[PDB]
Amino acid sequence: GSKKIDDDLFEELEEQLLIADVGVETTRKIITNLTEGASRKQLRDAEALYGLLK
Repeated sequence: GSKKIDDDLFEELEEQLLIADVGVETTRKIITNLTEGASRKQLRDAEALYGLLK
C-alpha cells in the first residue's frame, strides 16, 4: 500500500513545527528566568531584612 503526498504538505508541517517549537522555547526561557528572578529577589530581600539586627 502507498499514499503519495506532495512535499508542500510535509514542508508546511515542518514549518509549523518550527514555529511552534520556537514559540515554546521562547516562552520557556522567559517564564523561567523571571521565576528564577522572583526567587533570587525573595532571598535577597529576606537577607537584607535580617541584616537589621540591633
